[PDB]
Parts: sequence; structure tokens; C-alpha cells
Amino acid sequence: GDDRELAILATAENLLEDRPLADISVDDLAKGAGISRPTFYFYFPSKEAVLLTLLDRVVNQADMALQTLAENPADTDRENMWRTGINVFFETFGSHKAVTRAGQAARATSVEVAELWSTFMQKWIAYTAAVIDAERDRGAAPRTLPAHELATALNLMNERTLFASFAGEQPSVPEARVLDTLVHIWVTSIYGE
Amino acid sequence: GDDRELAILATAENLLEDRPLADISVDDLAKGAGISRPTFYFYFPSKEAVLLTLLDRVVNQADMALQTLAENPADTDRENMWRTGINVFFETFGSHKAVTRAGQAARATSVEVAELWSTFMQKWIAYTAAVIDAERDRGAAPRTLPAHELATALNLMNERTLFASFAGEQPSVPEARVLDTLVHIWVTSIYGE
Ligand SMILES: O=C(NCC1CCN(c2ncccn2)CC1)N1CCCC1
Ligand SMILES: O=C(NCC1CCN(c2ncccn2)CC1)N1CCCC1
Ligand SMILES: O=C(NCC1CCN(c2ncccn2)CC1)N1CCCC1
Ligand SMILES: O=C(NCC1CCN(c2ncccn2)CC1)N1CCCC1
Repeated sequence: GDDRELAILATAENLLEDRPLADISVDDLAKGAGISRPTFYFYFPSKEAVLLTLLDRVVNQADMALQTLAENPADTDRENMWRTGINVFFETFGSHKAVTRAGQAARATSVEVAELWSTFMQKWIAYTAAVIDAERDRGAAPRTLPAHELATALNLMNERTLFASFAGEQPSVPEARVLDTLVHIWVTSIYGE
Repeated sequence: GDDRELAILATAENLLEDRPLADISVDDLAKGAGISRPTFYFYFPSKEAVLLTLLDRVVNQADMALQTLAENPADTDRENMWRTGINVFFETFGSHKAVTRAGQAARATSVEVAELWSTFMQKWIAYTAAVIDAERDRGAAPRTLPAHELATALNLMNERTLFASFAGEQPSVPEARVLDTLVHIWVTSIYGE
């Protein structure tokens, strides 16, 4: 039941390693899932809905992880606390690079994908800003830029820079160096006078 | 001569204010330029080549401006020196937002557009890194991250954050606040211990 649904999702993620969604047909997905074409259409309306489900699954995994961390602070210094959050993305999206690439390709023209991403970004930006504001209130960080603006730019930086790293874009920070690079810019800009 | 070429480019930029390149036909461009379809094909091979030319023109304008600044340093403090460079983008791409939007949409699937962007980003990243290295050598900045990695992340941040601002994306830093936001993150991360 969910078995055929899971098989379809698995096939799509496997195929997305090799080519883009426009070179993948519903028939390829059904065939990889061991089902016929009209059976496919009972679980999904289109190959784009399959991508949307993969993306929704990845983004919810990252969001649940961050929600765990937020409830269970590490006992370590500030620099390590920001690193542990950024590492959620580095690990979760970094474990699903083909899905990430296809999501980015899609939101060029898909309103559902853009909106899904936006909702989550708003949430994590707000959380980031709430932390920065808490740090200023406790006297740990200086009141420099408006926290929400700062949190928007640092979150967008991470989106773009992790994407380029995972893609191996030229230019890009090597994947082995991207987390230390991001952490340095977050700590200096949040705590720096 | 260049007159009909200039008219075609002008028509394409005007139309790109209203819809994407996929809703624009060669016939629309010719008609707006006052020429026939086969006459269009004498100046350009396709509507995509017209976009590529607009993009090449915008990116060369920004690059020539930065080359002017690099040759003619302002007499002001460090913070203002970085602001003057970032402002080149804010002004040049910000004066051509529809072309910028269409360029971003395109590089989702166009190798020529991706490569053109990449070449220039490499150049400005290298320049940024050379400055950071000069600042460390003169004892004005601390030796923290490798300069080239730092310069890659800060340049990618600007690309993504200015794009979102100019687009009015949700989330995005308002256009009136984006330059001060970027400058703060560049100065703290370059000069911050
Ligand atoms: O790296 C990021 N964001 C990092 C932030 C860091 C702070 N934060 C968080 N920290 C501790 C617990 C829960 N949340 C929210 C996530 N992004 C890449 C794709 C878009 C966002
Ligand atoms: O590039 C990004 N984020 C932006 C894209 C947006 C499209 N898309 C997506 N995914 C889930 C839900 C909705 N949209 C894949 C992510 N990252 C690189 C690694 C960290 C996140
Ligand atoms: O805002 C940026 N980059 C800013 C840098 C700042 C330093 N710099 C420069 N400074 C003084 C003179 C010449 N060059 C090179 C450009 N970007 C947005 C799109 C991609 C790059
Ligand atoms: O988003 C960006 N940059 C990236 C895109 C890349 C596609 N594209 C482009 N343009 C010229 C030459 C090649 N590609 C338009 C720019 N910016 C926002 C304002 C500052 C630059």
C-alpha cells in the first residue's frame, strides 16, 4: 500500500541521481516501482507531485531535527551551538543531493515548491532572529543590525553556499570546508561590534 | 544596423518586465522591433541568444564599474570601501531587474548562462580574496579563515540576498536595507577575530 508509494519515491530519487525530472517519464517511475502506469496515477497525479513529496519529506526531516536541537541545547560554547544547527542542513540535504538539485531546478517554475520552501525559511529565520534577540538581551551580543534582517541574510547565505558546495559548482567552498566557513561568518556577524 | 539590434534588445527587456522568456516568441520580438521574423534571424539565432546578449551587457557593465573603482579607491574608511563595491551590483542589476530574473530562470538549464556567470564570479571572488589578503598583510584584518573560502561565501551571499531583495521574495531583506545588511556581515567577518 504505502509499499508501492515508497517504491515509487525510491525509484524517483534513484533516477534523479542520473538525470533531471524532464528526462524522467511516469512510465520510468512505474516500471522501476514494479507497477503499471494507471496504477502509478492512483498514488500520484504526476511526476511533479512525486518530486514535491520527496521535497516535503526532506524538509520535514530537517525541520524535525532542528526542533529536537532547539528543545535539547548542547552544553558547549556559542560557536558550537550555531554549528550544530547549520549541520542539520549539511547532513540532511547533503544525504539527498539529487532531490535537492531537482527541487532547486523546479522552483524556477513551480509555485508549490517555492511556497513550501518559503514557509520553512520563514520559520527558521524567525527562530534565528529570536536567538539573536535573546543573546542581545543577555548582553552576549551587541545591538547592531535589526535581528530579523541579519537572520534573513545569514539563512539565505547558507542556502546558496551549501547548494553550490553540494553541487560542486564553480565557484563553491569545498564540502569539507563549508561548515567552518559558514560558522565563522555567522559568529562574527552576530557577536561582532 | 546596430539600430535594429538595439531595438530587438530593448523590446526583449521591455517584454521580460511582463512575462517570462517562454511566453515570448521571436515574432513578438520582431514585431516590437519593427522588423520581420527572417530579419530577426539575421541579428540573432534565437530568443535565448537575445537574453544571453542582455545578460552579457549587464554583467560587463558591472564588471567595468568595479574595474573603475579598483583603479580609483575612494578616500574613506574600510566599511565605505566595501559598500562602494557591493553598491555596483545593487545599482547595475537593480536597474535591470527583469533581465536579472530571466537570467536566473535560465541558468536552471542553460550552460552558456551558467558559464558566463561563473567566469565573472571567479574574477570578483579572486579580487575579494586579494583584498582580504592585502588587509591581513598590513595588519588591518586577522588571519582567520582562508581568504578565498571567505570571499566565495560572502560573494554567494550577496548574489542570493540581492536577488531575493530585488524580486521581493518572501523571505527577503527590504531593498532599502539590503546594502547596510550585507556590508555589516562583510566587515564583521573580514575584520572580526
Ligand atoms: O543553515 C541554514 N540555517 C541555519 C539555522 C541555524 C539556527 N537554526 C536553529 N538552530 C538550532 C536549533 C534549531 N534551529 C535555524 C537554522 N539554512 C540552510 C538552508 C536554509 C537555512
Ligand atoms: O538549496 C537549498 N535550499 C533551497 C532549495 C529550494 C528547493 N528545494 C526544496 N526542498 C524542500 C522543500 C521545498 N523546496 C530544495 C532546496 N539547500 C542546499 C542544501 C541546504 C538547502
Ligand atoms: O556584491 C557582490 N560582490 C561584491 C564584491 C565586493 C568587492 N569587490 C570589488 N570591490 C571594489 C572594487 C572592485 N571589486 C568585488 C565585488 N556580488 C553580488 C553578485 C555577485 C557578487
Ligand atoms: O542573482 C544575481 N546573480 C546571479 C544571476 C545569474 C544569471 N544571471 C546572469 N547575468 C549576467 C550574466 C550571466 N548570468 C542574472 C544574475 N544577482 C542579483 C543581483 C546581483 C546579481
